[PDB]
Amino acid sequence: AKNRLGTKALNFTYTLDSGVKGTLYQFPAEYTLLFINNPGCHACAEMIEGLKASPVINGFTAAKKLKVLSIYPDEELDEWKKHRNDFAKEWTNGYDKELVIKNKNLYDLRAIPTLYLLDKNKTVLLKDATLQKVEQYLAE
Repeated sequence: AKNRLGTKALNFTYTLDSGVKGTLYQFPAEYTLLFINNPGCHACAEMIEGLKASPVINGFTAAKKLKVLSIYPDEELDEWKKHRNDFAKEWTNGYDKELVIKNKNLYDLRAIPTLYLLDKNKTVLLKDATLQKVEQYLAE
């Protein structure tokens, strides 16, 4: 259902810098914050900084309830490899090796960077949310 609220987000395979493979559906977390990024941009840098600074998100990450899964869906692997240490080490930072998200239109990429907040089953709690909307939801 194209990642609409209250439906299961679409699965995909990510590859880490180490070459390890995993999927969204295999990723364990009470809350997954899916962060679709192309770190070749200014809005992305500020979203990284915002996620690192956020009191609310930091409380949830420290309590082991929320995990950030960053996913790069585009072709510039060398540049992603260039920007990979921009991400917090604690986050799970991967790329879409096969370009499945793009080629199968699994997620709307027009306005990257984009956040989805997912529950333990990968049901969409927030679709294409701002950081402040994620904070508001979690502070409830």
